[PDB]
Parts: sequence; C-alpha cells; structure tokens
Amino acid sequence: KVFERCELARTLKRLGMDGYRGISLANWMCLAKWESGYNTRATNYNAGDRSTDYGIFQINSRYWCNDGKTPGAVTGRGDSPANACHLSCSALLQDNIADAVACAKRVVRDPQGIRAWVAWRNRCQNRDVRQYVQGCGV
Ligand SMILES: [Cl-]
Ligand SMILES: [Cl-]
Repeated sequence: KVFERCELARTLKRLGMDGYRGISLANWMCLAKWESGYNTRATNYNAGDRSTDYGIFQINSRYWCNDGKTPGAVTGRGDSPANACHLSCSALLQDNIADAVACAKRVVRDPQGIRAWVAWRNRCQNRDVRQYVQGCGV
C-alpha cells in the first residue's frame, strides 16, 4: 500500500509512535518518507552483504526479521542475535502496518535508537521535520 502523508501520520499516532523512546512522530514520518516513500511493499536487496530491507521502514533481514536466505547467525545457541522482532520478513510487506510498527519500536529499544537507520542521519537529523506532519491534525 502507498500511504498518503496525513493518513500515515494519523495511523502512526494511533499505533503509539509519538514520543516512543523519545522520538517524535515527525521523525518517524521523515524516516518512512526517505526509506520507502511510504510504500509498505518496498524491498531493497543489499548485494554487498546479502541482506534485504523490508517494508515502509526498510527493516533489515540480518537482525530484525527472518527471510531464511540472509547469511549470519549462531550455529547451535547462546547470546543469539537473529530475528529480534520474531517475525517472518513477509510480515513487513502487509498493507496493515501493525507488525512493521512493533518491529520498528524494538529496533529503537537498542542504544542507537532512531540512528540505527543511516538515512535518518543524512536526511532528518538536525533538520526542521515539522513539514512531514503539518496539517494532518496530529
Ligand atoms: Cl510472521
Ligand atoms: Cl520466520
């Protein structure tokens, strides 16, 4: 699904993203915009490390969801960082963003917070992001 700007804004608000782990709704808006153009079915393969970015927030398969084909995990068990969101990557390609939202919340629970996405740094950090939520009634 390709969300309209204010429609997404109202949806993220309802899903409790405003101020989640200190991140304003405008920053979440800035992130989705640059990551997918508000497209839930967006995917990007990284030839470089053999991982894929899924969905509206372009969540990577190396750490956050399982797609079975990305190299990198434990062989056996113990201190296991893989599929942190406990979801099939497919779940991040649905029109309903509840799962993508829950996963994005888990991502920012780590020290880097919203900095986990390089695009946020290049395109949103230290910028006036009010434009993304203006006139949406949020
Ligand atoms: Cl799933
Ligand atoms: Cl799975």
